Amino acid sequence: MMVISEKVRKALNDQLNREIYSSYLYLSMATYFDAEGFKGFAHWMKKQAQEELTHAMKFYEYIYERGGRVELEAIEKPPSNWNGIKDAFEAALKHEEFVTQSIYNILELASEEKDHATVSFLKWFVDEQVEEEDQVREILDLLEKANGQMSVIFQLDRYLGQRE
Amino acid sequence: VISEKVRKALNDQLNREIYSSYLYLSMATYFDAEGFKGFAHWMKKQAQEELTHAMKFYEYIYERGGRVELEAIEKPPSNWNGIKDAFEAALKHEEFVTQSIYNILELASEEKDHATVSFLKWFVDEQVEEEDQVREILDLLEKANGQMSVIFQLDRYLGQRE
Ligand SMILES: [Fe+3]
Ligand SMILES: [Fe+3]
Ligand SMILES: [Fe+3]
Ligand SMILES: [Fe+3]
Repeated sequence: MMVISEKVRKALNDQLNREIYSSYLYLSMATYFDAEGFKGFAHWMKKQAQEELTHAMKFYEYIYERGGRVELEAIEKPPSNWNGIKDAFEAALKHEEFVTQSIYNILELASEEKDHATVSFLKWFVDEQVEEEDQVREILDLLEKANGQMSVIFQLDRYLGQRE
Repeated sequence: VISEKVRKALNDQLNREIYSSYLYLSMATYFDAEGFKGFAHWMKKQAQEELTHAMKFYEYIYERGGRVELEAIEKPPSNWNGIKDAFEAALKHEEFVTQSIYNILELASEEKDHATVSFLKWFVDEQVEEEDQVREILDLLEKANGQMSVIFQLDRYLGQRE
């Protein structure tokens, strides 16, 4: 059997695939940062790529817990270049704002269908998306306040390069 | 340090490693659907290992002065006719990759890029054992006929990979 509906199985599978793209996007942003000598922003993005894969593999395991199957879809080629560190991090946030709506959308579907086990599974991703967004809002506020003082940007590079 | 054409060769390979990760993830989605968690486990560890491969390439390209551009990743197959057919597919994939890496070793050696050929030589060593690992599992699955008792033995054996 499948104790989840197929509209829900598919929204979950759709979201697993979105997390994979998100992982690959941030790896793409790391390539831009690495090319521009910002090895610390690059390490932050690599760490974030790995995080998205953790998100992806939570959806994977939930689908198999509830008797569905996962289908991997093609992954779009992501952007490889941005105009400045700010432009990249703004793209990060717009994407995370998009991931946040995607999750809200799946949670209303689950709620509409009264699949409340999926609602409670998704609550963890709702909370985490607030960190995911504020993470980036914090970096953007610091880049902004940097003016363009390269001493300050490099101070931020090095500290984001300590991400555990 | 490091020419263009070897960069495009090293970049193209980086993308192939990304796809290999994704291929093995899709094999795991098949073993999971069919109820073989041991096999699915092994494929998930393989997929991880494949990302460390792509990032050894990543980080070497930047060590030696080049840029990585990431390309679209093709949809991989989702289903196979039995465990053995899946490992047959994996072996044809690894055989292709190993050859891709030997092919690049001869390009870098042609233009006497000795530090690249030395890096590419660390690796073909580790790849050939990735080939021979997949290769022996297949041989085990061949040996097994389709005796499900033995299929299950390997599923628990392989499910213990770390
Ligand atoms: Fe995520
Ligand atoms: Fe995220
Ligand atoms: Fe590999
Ligand atoms: Fe491989």
